[PDB]
Amino acid sequence: MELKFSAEVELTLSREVDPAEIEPTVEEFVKEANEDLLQRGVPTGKEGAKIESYYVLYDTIYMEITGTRYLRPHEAAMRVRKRLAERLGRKHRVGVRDLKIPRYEVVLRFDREVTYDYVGYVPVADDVVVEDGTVRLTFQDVDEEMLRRHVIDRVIRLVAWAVEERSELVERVTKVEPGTVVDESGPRRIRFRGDVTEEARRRGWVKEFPGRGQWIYTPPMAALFEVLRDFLLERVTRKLGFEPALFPKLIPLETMFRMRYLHGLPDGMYYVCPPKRDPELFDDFKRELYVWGELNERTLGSLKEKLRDPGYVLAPAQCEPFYELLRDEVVDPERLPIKLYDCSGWTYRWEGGAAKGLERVNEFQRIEHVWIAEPEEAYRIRRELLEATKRVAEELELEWKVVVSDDPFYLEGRLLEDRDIELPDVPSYEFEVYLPFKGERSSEEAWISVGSFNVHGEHFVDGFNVKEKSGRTLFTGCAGLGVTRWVVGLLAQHGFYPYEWPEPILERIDEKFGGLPEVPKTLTWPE
Amino acid sequence: MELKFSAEVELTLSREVDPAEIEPTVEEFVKEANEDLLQRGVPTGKEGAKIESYYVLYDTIYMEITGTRYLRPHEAAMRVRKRLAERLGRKHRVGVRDLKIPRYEVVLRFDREVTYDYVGYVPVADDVVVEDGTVRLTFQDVDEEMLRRHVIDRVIRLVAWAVEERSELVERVTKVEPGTVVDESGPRRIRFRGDVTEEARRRGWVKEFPGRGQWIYTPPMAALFEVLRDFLLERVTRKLGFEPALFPKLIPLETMFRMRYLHGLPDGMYYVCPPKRDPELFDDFKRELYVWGELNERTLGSLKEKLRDPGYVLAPAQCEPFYELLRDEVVDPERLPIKLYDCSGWTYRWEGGAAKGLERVNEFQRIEHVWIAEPEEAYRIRRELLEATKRVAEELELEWKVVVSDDPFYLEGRLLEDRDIELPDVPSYEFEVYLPFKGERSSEEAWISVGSFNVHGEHFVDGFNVKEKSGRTLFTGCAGLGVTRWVVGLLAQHGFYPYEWPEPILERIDEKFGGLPEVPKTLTWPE
RNA sequence: GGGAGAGGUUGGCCGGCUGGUGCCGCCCCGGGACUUCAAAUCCCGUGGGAGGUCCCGCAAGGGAGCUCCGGAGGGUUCGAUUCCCUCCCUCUCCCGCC
RNA sequence: GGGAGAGGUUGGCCGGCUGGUGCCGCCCCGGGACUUCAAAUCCCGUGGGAGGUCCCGCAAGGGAGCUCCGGAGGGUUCGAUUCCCUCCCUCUCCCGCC
Ligand SMILES: Nc1ncnc2c1ncn2[C@@H]1O[C@H](COS(=O)(=O)NC(=O)[C@@H](N)CO)[C@@H](O)[C@H]1O
Ligand SMILES: Nc1ncnc2c1ncn2[C@@H]1O[C@H](COS(=O)(=O)NC(=O)[C@@H](N)CO)[C@@H](O)[C@H]1O
Ligand SMILES: [Pt+2]
Ligand SMILES: [Pt+2]
Ligand SMILES: [Pt+2]
Ligand SMILES: [Pt+2]
Ligand SMILES: [Pt+2]
Ligand SMILES: [Pt+2]
Ligand SMILES: [Pt+2]
Ligand SMILES: [Pt+2]
Ligand SMILES: [Pt+2]
Ligand SMILES: [Pt+2]
Ligand SMILES: [Pt+2]
Ligand SMILES: [Pt+2]
Ligand SMILES: [Pt+2]
Ligand SMILES: [Pt+2]
Ligand SMILES: [Pt+2]
Ligand SMILES: [Pt+2]
Ligand SMILES: [Pt+2]
Ligand SMILES: [Pt+2]
Ligand SMILES: [Pt+2]
Ligand SMILES: [Pt+2]
Ligand SMILES: [Pt+2]
Ligand SMILES: [Pt+2]
Ligand SMILES: [Pt+2]
Ligand SMILES: [Pt+2]
Ligand SMILES: [Pt+2]
Ligand SMILES: [Pt+2]
Ligand SMILES: [Zn+2]
Ligand SMILES: [Zn+2]
Repeated sequence: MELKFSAEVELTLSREVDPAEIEPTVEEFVKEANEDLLQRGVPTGKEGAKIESYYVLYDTIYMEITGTRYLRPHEAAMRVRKRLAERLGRKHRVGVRDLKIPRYEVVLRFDREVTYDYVGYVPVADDVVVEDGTVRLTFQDVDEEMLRRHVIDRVIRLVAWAVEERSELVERVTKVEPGTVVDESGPRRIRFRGDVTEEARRRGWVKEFPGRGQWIYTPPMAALFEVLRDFLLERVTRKLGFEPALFPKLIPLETMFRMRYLHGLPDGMYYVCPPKRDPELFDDFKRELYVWGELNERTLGSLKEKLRDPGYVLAPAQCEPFYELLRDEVVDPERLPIKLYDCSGWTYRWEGGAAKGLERVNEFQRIEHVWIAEPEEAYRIRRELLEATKRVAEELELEWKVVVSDDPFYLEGRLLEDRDIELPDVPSYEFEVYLPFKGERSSEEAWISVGSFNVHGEHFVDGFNVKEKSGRTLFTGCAGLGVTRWVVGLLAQHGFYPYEWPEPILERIDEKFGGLPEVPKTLTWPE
Repeated sequence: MELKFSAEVELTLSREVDPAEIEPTVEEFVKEANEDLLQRGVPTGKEGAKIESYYVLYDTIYMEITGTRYLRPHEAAMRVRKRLAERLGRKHRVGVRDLKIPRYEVVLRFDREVTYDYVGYVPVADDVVVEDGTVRLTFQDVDEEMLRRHVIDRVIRLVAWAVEERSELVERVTKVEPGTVVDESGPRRIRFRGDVTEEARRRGWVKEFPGRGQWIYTPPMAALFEVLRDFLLERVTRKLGFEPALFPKLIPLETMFRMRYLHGLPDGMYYVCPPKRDPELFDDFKRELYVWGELNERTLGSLKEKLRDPGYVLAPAQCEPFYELLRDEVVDPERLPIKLYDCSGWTYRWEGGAAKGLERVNEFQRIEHVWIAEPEEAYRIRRELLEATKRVAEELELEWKVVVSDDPFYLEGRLLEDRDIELPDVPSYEFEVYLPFKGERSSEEAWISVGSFNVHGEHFVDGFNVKEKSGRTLFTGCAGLGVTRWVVGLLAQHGFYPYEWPEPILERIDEKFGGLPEVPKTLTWPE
């Protein structure tokens, strides 16, 4: 892919000028610039920058400057500015007050067939033209900030990526085919065929909440949840010696950005905006509310105006605060490993659609284990964790498989292929549990993931600038257990009649709850 | 306050007309309308509507119609429309195609001195003029929807309220002076003077999280939190027989509206917007992200565009899902009372300011008790709950007071004075705990509220349309314990050295955690 | 089960009429006139539902008035109870099924 | 502690000069010329820091080149090492404090 730049540069002189007196100097400069300055740094076989033309108006000198990857037009402009202004200053007592790039054009010549639909959306350009297997990108009024931040450079990288069809996902990193079953519990005799959501709605173990994806869990359901969770903490989390933590469920949009998670699933998160400072805006709002007496376009639009820009996301990962914890810190193997868990609250995923599954919800509860160590140690914690969980699933008499996770959570986007970092051969494993009411065991939709076990390699260690004293390689990982999910699976397999639930569960129910609590019936509702 | 309406009404005839042929009919109608129709329903001593003038253009008949509270101009317009169109239809073969109110004016004559600053912001009017102790409100282009919804009526109510200076808060409902101490634990000998936030930051029992108002709680802190919470659940919640529930922490803006809570604290909540459906918007976004390589005005603004209108608030009350549960349901005393609690997760309050207190945070943990019963029973649950809590505070060897709560949470706004409903003499009580490091016990800022105990009267029962079979009066109430707060108070009083903590706490720490966990130190951080 | 026919109000699963904002008969209810009483006779209808507004009452509640409803929604028209379209529903017939 | 004075580089807490994009002397480093060797002598300076770009190398890393830095920030000017303002900091003096 040949790549060629052309810029319209404008040098604004300190005062008006009579060009005829100036040109002699510009001509001389330009000629010697093309010969020397704009060939400097260019490798022997290649082309640099040339000032292709110039002209002098009363305020300005206008230049056509062309470039190559070896020397780019604005870098050229930089080399020219300071110099041509010293000459102008010495010869004519005139400087260059400002320098601007009204038009900056880049042409990418392809061997591949290209058309608009191949390219797609091009983020920063004012024009995109595709012709003759060529992409002409034009940028108006280019800031020094764009240039410093290599914004155009990345646009180019993008357009290349978009044309080369790299977007087809077998192109992705994981070494082992997802779906691949590492481990299996053979089938248990099949004890319950009932539909957990429908049955739970029936008996009112959940009542549907007004918001999409959400539910109210009434006491029998909640008692199950409590002990199920407590039993998980006892058998796995606490047994493997993870120490407790309280992590924020409200996560700064910038933490999301550092993780690259924002790049990955921007459409699967909820966004959160806080209120503006000025208390009178809300005095006024309160007034609009009273007068309209409802939420409508007017009041709801007026609400938006009193809000700030979105600065947070309701936490989907559930492990984020941990990288903020280690951020910019330096570790010693005597301080390693670090193993924390958090069971504080609800974790959110926005899925659009019929939200009607109890097995897939927007608001869920999970135990998040999180850890950092040298990578041999790093991968063992995940192994132990898996073995730990397998044993629990057995104690809960559940049918389960462990398979290679289909996609990395923090990998769920692509062009991040831009960096370079050390990654595990198998980033993510899923602990799946069979739900009989969904179909025969062969069917992948009859299994839900009740937990994911991930080694991250160096990914977050890098973005959060976590280092080791020596400089040893550091790895992180997280595992988490959707307890909401484990509950559904327990019901799906063992059914709703409590005396047929697993032993450790009955005991927990009885001791803490004195029997399985009953639905808070009304006359109308439970039905 | 005398009140007088004048409307410019426009009746649009089905076809163009030659007025001279029409006027004879309009004149006749108008004269008889003023005599009969527009005096109907008006009480004997009072004024109705009059059509003060009319004129006929080629498409339209224009009318000046004036009114009083007894008969308002548009009601007049309604009485006129159907009738004048039957006559026009019979005499001229012409109907009234549409009817509009381009200008609708209301004048409120006051005896009180009024100026603009008294009135303040007037929500729906296109003009407000104050002169000669008079407020002229003008509405352009008035929809039938405004009229149906009595929007203007409430504007008037408002402007009256705003002038009558009712806004000064001694005007508020609570019978007993807030601050009033119902009950007290005499001073304990004073065992620790240290500053809990500063000390905790020092030893790294919390690390500061990037977002305003938030923190990471590391294992010793979290272990304390876990057992403290578990001990509360054992001694109060579970002892008084509250049954467990899982309540949504993400609350629909409409639930907020029904509670009247939105009217109350619109500036103390976080707002949440979900993403738009179209997945390509995010394809595009992902692209803008890569190219800019940062969150900035451009990308952050572009993010806003892919978001929907705010439809939720991060739950500040912590009891909201319960009214959604009972909503539109009918209860039987055999089903009463209903007592649930929820310990699911974080509850949010946006306070703007230096967020540096551990005693006042944006993201906190509390146990929420919630209940419904006949009101004698209703108030007992709160009493029991208080007695329950007092005993716990004693077992935790804390200095505590119970005082009349300064403001109702769901009362935190005003003009809701519009309705009529049965309210307790003392809506809210606070359980306050002494923090030595803040000042001498006399100082109210040295006490924080570790819980609030509220009977709501009929307030939510009404707005959520919860009824009883018989029709007996129903009450609700909630209590909640900020466990975050209880932790700070424990430290504030007993200090950071674990062997000097209360007995039931040590035991809980040892059994579950095998000693008090240690800080996950790095080389740099804990410091 | 498939098909065709008849119908559907605002006291009446009453009958009839009507492109003029609904009318006629009969009955029921309520009220009124006539009057020894009774019955007979005659007049009135703001007779059901739904939602606002205003007045009265501490309250339970009472009164005034207005708009909308003709199975439900939509069309035509100046005007639809009336004509046309869609669905709903009752009632009889044919066909097939035992 | 208060006050006043002197100063502050991009090899040198070296000295001097300079409104022309920095220069002079001396020393140090590196490189080069002259040459029996040594020393002497002469020339060169892209000699420190910071950040991009390009090339090379599997890599550790190597090379080319460009922009910015004269205590830190800002002003004037066509041009600031030089002049002016603000803060920082070193060095001496006076005053007061023992
Ligand atoms: N929508 C959902 N409904 C219920 N549980 C869910 C949902 N999304 C995630 N979970 C639970 O959370 C676990 C982790 O989700 S994950 O995307 O696969 N992996 C992660 O988030 C990792 N960061 C570990 O927390 C799942 O295995 C499941 O147990
Ligand atoms: N910003 C905060 N930081 C810490 N705890 C808080 C905060 N806001 C509220 N709480 C806790 O939550 C309790 C209840 O808050 S409240 O406004 O007073 N009352 C309510 O919210 C009631 N609906 C009961 O939940 C407080 O007493 C305190 O224990
Ligand atoms: Pt090339
Ligand atoms: Pt020159
Ligand atoms: Pt071009
Ligand atoms: Pt520039
Ligand atoms: Pt560039
Ligand atoms: Pt640049
Ligand atoms: Pt891809
Ligand atoms: Pt079943
Ligand atoms: Pt309201
Ligand atoms: Pt390794
Ligand atoms: Pt238990
Ligand atoms: Pt009922
Ligand atoms: Pt009046
Ligand atoms: Pt007429
Ligand atoms: Pt007026
Ligand atoms: Pt209208
Ligand atoms: Pt009105
Ligand atoms: Pt209306
Ligand atoms: Pt008020
Ligand atoms: Pt102290
Ligand atoms: Pt990126
Ligand atoms: Pt009562
Ligand atoms: Pt325990
Ligand atoms: Pt260190
Ligand atoms: Pt009205
Ligand atoms: Pt460059
Ligand atoms: Zn995670
Ligand atoms: Zn509450």
